[PDB]
Amino acid sequence: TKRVAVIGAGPSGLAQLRAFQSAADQGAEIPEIVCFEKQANWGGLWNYTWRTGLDENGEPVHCSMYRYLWSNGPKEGLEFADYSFEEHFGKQIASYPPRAVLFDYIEGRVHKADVRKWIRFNSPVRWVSYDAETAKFTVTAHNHETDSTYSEDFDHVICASGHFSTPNVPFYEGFDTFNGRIVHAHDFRDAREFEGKDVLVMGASSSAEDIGSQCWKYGAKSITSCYRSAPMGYAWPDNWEEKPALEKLTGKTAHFADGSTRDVDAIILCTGYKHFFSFLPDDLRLKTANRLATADLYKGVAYVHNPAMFYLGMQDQWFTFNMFDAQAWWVRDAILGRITLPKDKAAMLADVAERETREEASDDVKYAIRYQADYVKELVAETDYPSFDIDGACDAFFEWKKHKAKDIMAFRDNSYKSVITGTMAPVHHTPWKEALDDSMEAYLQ
Amino acid sequence: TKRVAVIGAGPSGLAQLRAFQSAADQGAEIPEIVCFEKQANWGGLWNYTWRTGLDENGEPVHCSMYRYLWSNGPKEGLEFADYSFEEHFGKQIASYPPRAVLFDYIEGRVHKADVRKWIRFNSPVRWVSYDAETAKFTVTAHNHETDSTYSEDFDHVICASGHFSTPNVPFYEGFDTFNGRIVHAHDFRDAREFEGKDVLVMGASSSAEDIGSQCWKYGAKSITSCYRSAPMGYAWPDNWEEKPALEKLTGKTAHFADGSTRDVDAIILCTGYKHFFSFLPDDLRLKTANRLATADLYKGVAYVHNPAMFYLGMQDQWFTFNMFDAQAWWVRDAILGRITLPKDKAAMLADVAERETREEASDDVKYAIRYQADYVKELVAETDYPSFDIDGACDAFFEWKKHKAKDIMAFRDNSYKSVITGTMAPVHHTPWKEALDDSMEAYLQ
Ligand SMILES: Cc1cc2nc3c(=O)[nH]c(=O)nc-3n(C[C@H](O)[C@H](O)[C@H](O)COP(=O)(O)OP(=O)(O)OC[C@H]3O[C@@H](n4cnc5c(N)ncnc54)[C@H](O)[C@@H]3O)c2cc1C
Ligand SMILES: Cc1cc2nc3c(=O)[nH]c(=O)nc-3n(C[C@H](O)[C@H](O)[C@H](O)COP(=O)(O)OP(=O)(O)OC[C@H]3O[C@@H](n4cnc5c(N)ncnc54)[C@H](O)[C@@H]3O)c2cc1C
Ligand SMILES: NC(=O)c1ccc[n+]([C@@H]2O[C@H](COP(=O)([O-])OP(=O)(O)OC[C@H]3O[C@@H](n4cnc5c(N)ncnc54)[C@H](OP(=O)(O)O)[C@@H]3O)[C@@H](O)[C@H]2O)c1
Ligand SMILES: NC(=O)c1ccc[n+]([C@@H]2O[C@H](COP(=O)([O-])OP(=O)(O)OC[C@H]3O[C@@H](n4cnc5c(N)ncnc54)[C@H](OP(=O)(O)O)[C@@H]3O)[C@@H](O)[C@H]2O)c1
Repeated sequence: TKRVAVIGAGPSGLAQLRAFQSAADQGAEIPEIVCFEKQANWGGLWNYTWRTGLDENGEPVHCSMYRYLWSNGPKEGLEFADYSFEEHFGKQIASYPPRAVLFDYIEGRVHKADVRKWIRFNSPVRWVSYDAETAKFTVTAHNHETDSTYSEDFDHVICASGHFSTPNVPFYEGFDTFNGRIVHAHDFRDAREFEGKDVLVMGASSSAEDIGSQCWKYGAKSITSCYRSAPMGYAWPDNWEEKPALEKLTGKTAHFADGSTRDVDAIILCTGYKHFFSFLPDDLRLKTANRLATADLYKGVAYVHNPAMFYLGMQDQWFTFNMFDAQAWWVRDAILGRITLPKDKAAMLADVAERETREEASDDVKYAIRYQADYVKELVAETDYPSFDIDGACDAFFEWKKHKAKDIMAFRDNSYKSVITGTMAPVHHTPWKEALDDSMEAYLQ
Repeated sequence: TKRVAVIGAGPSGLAQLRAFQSAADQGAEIPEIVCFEKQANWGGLWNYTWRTGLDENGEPVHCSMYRYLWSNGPKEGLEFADYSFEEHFGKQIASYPPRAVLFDYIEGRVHKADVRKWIRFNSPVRWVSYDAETAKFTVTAHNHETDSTYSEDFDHVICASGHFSTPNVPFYEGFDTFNGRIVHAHDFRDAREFEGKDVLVMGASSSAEDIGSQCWKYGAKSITSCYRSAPMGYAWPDNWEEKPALEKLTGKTAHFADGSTRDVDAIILCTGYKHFFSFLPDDLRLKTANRLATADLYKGVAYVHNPAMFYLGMQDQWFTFNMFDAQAWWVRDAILGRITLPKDKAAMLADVAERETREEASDDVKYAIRYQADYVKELVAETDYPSFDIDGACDAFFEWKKHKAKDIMAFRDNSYKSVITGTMAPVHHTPWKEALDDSMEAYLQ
């Protein structure tokens, strides 16, 4: 029987397993599926750990999430089309669940799917090579439970290893002598650490917004965020100042591009991540910027230089969970033969070029959201993934953007229409800034 | 011609290059040598970086050294037999030089040797395999300068990748909810961070002693160190208490095995390291405890299951630099044919078993130092490495041990006789406790 290797059991890899199990139930023959996961459990970025740097096994820590993290977008825009929030929880919950609650939801679906038996945990992939003579990938993996490395052959490899875990960590003059903490978002864990401190947050994207907000919520004396392109531009609280580019540090004094200076106690580098695959040779290794049209991926999933290799979730993300589903169903269908890939590499490269050109046609945020919605629509049309109201999910993101513009610190105190019923989610029992307790127990009451 | 791969350009790898260059100068034909180094420069652990976790390229940070680090033992006991301190700096320096000074000394020797041209920097090794049919090792390496992975064939591989860089990081109840910093020694950089703080130092070996001392020197409010075996036992300062095993944390309250408690602000795990090779398959991968008799290494260097593979510096270390030299000369001679390895695997295994039994015969510290001295003596007798006064080196370590027992905080305010001239080194211009400045400049005046 044909064999498929899935690298990673985060939301993407899990979606891939769910896709195959769903086809098997229909009566389709499916390949053998082996999912390799470095961590001790599934969940990907959502599987929280206090650990930073290297894990208990000596492997790079994957987790980039922190304490107090809540859903940063409306949940209504990431609902699985085949497994609703209502089905999982029974009842209606608010629109921005804490990490532990979304983790439960992710896990609930694959528990029902009975796909855990396909996963090997504590088993980082070390290497993948392809031999055209045999038409097989050789996957080398290390099993930390037995301290033994082995290799096995597969007809396909689906890489779902993430791209928000290997940090971009710039050096600025003074970083090495600064008497204070300098920590990348990747290693950030507990906002309580900076209570009563002046925090400098470098960056102007998703992580800067949220980590700055966590530090603010948990009692930072002040937040100073700095940008090198467009400011975030929100109406910040009184103790939050947005400055232009950092130039250098002299002692604990930060110098900015407009000539202004500020003393800071700690620096959090919210400077993003790189696509990094420590386990791939040149001929298989995806090289791309983080954006909505990923380089060298036909239909955003099939590797143009070897289309028997696929990648999931390698785009930057407005949509998340149901985009990964759409991708996983598509990749599944390509492997099963329900979809046939072009034999013309020129055609695959042109597909990517079209996507890049279309992404770049406008820099408008609503255009970007709609662009990715269009991508999900495109993939869903080409498989049996249950169609869902993508326009409705789109409107949720539009409303979410409006809410953040109005009150950046209170945007999580809002509800959105379910794409299934059209009904507004309930108000949560506690305002975000006062909801210091993380637990799922406290959230669900 | 024959080819040798050296993995790592720390003191061990550097000693290996120097060994081969020395033989070439004698008129011996030598193999091609390729040294792969993950970092941007040589020096191994001594090559300091402010970075922790993953480096700028996304690879695990090798550095385990910190600011304010000074030589841990007498320099007279680690002097190269073929390159004295005098020949280098010219003058006579004190006996405990700061990191930056020793780095310069290390650098000095290999600069003179003209071996840098054999080294590829920013080039972590990804994998090594051996094929018996071809009798070749295939080394796969990633060049971060070009973002390109390649592979090449070698007749020998010499692994000098260190074993004090992948940390042992235990979990204790309360670690994940502790409102304070928890950092393994590997990630410890600036003692100033803990000024005015109550610090818990877990451990009772080299790292606990020195990191605890740095925290003390740089103004920690108090140090509580904890042991699970033998206490360190020194006469500690007034604000330093040694406790038995940590049981758990409840909030910031540490509970110990004797029923006592102590509130702490930060925890530094000085809990040691594992031997960890992310780039080796089972049939080549050394598995061993950290000790003086390393498992599965004939003569402490030749891998018993494939003796064309060698390992340097995998022992725990009383002796350092001149032991690595002795090892490197020995491995060189095996490769050149000046030494012939046994064709009897049982004999190689018996060699290791003898070393283990002899190490275990006594737990006395002086016995342990003499044991490794005997190892260096053994290796040096079997090559043309110049013979030096090993007994004198022993006496230096013995004096060092006694100074530490007398005053653990001031042992660095001592001098020792040169192993070449028998002249007591001059006293430094500032007592250790007062010598806050790191610079080599401040040290040398
Ligand atoms: C800080 C942060 C907050 C976020 N918040 C939200 C949010 O609120 N809502 C939302 O919808 N999205 C959020 N995201 C987006 C996130 O990317 C997706 O939710 C989702 O986690 C991506 O799923 P994935 O499976 O593609 O990747 P990941 O979740 O990164 O999972 C990849 C998996 O691959 C494994 N892996 C990696 N290397 C190897 C190897 N060599 N061998 C084996 N396994 C390996 C990892 O251990 C991991 O389990 C957030 C992202 C970040 C960084
Ligand atoms: C905290 C600390 C303090 C110490 N203080 C002293 C002291 O005062 N005096 C003393 O004599 N000794 C000291 N030591 C001992 C130290 O082990 C030796 O001085 C020496 O650094 C060991 O040299 P090495 O080359 O064997 O290993 P390392 O110094 O660890 O160097 C190994 C090299 O291999 C490289 N490498 C690792 N993996 C890869 C890969 N996959 N591909 C390519 N390259 C790789 C690393 O980047 C590194 O350059 C200390 C050790 C520690 C941990
Ligand atoms: N954290 C979340 O809430 C969350 C949730 C889900 C998904 N994600 C995804 O994660 C992706 C990454 O989010 P992110 O905020 O972590 O990273 P990011 O989007 O790449 O943003 C990095 C920020 O740091 C700045 N920066 C980068 N390098 C810098 C340097 N050397 N000096 C100064 N500033 C620098 C960037 O500015 P320039 O624009 O000038 O480069 C940008 O403002 C997002 O696109 C988002 O999809 C995030
Ligand atoms: N020059 C220096 O200052 C320096 C500094 C660091 C390292 N080194 C070199 O590298 C070696 C390592 O030194 P090291 O101190 O870093 O490591 P180490 O010698 O392995 O010591 C580890 C210490 O932590 C304790 N420990 C380990 N696991 C623990 C756990 N789960 N819970 C509680 N305690 C735990 C150990 O106790 P047990 O004994 O009970 O296991 C031991 O006391 C040394 O032999 C030396 O060669 C040198």
